[PDB]
Amino acid sequence: SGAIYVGNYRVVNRHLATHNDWANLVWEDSSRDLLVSSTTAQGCDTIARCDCQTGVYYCSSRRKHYPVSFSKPSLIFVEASEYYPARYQSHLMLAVGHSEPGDCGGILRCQHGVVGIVSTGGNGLVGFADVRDLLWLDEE
Ligand SMILES: Cn1nc(C(=O)NCCc2ccc(S(C)(=O)=O)cc2)c2ccccc21
Ligand SMILES: [Zn+2]
Repeated sequence: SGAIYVGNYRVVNRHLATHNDWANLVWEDSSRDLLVSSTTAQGCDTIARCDCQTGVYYCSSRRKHYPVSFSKPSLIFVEASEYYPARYQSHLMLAVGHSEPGDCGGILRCQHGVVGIVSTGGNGLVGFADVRDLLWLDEE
């Protein structure tokens, strides 16, 4: 679990969004595993605006933050896991690292701020849903 709190927005994994998130929906895209809802209180996170390929991510299944190199956001075939079937996911970045389903929502960050959130994993890779192209998170 986990979310990004930027301005009056809450960014979560679409597959983990709550009824309150859907009832206060700003934007969602199933192909990216992202959902954005509106909040009453403002948040403290800053979104990175950059093309970094190195950063640090939080892994809840290890209680640890790990430094990683990751690929640029791409359309990737995600293999079937125990709870979800094989499917294509867009704006996804991959790194070599540990992840389990419950790690989704952990932040990946670079020197410029939040890059994305853990969204996929398996075969020793962790995938992050990018948020750096969502420029509107910075206003209104
Ligand atoms: C980190 N990590 N995550 C997963 C995982 O299954 N994520 C769900 C991926 C997912 C995205 C979008 C939808 S949608 C919006 O199309 O319904 C459903 C599912 C995973 C598995 C195995 C090891 C690691 C893992
Ligand atoms: Zn950066």
